[PDB]
Amino acid sequence: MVQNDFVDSYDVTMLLQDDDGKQYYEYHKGLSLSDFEVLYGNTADEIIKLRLDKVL
Amino acid sequence: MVQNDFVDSYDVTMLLQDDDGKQYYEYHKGLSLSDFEVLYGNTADEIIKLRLDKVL
Repeated sequence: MVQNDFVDSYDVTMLLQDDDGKQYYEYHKGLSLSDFEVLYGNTADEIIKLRLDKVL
Repeated sequence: MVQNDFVDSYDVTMLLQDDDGKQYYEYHKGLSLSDFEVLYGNTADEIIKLRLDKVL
């Protein structure tokens, strides 16, 4: 995504696992380190991947 | 045996910015989610990216 539209505040990409073991990816951008701490604390599940990126 | 080639526990890969205005890495294989909280809490600098990845 272009660095003129994806760009406000940090990006958080996370990947977790489900009952079929087939996994679920999502990204969460235009937020901050405190909002990353929400997703990290909300997880309570099979963690597979996690990323954060202070945009631009 | 400790991480020979990623192979132990959680891969953690952070990136923070120096006063020179460029990034430096914090690669840490063989961690856990509690050790990630230590790394994220103790490194304390201008964080630009991070990753966590459960072992292969």
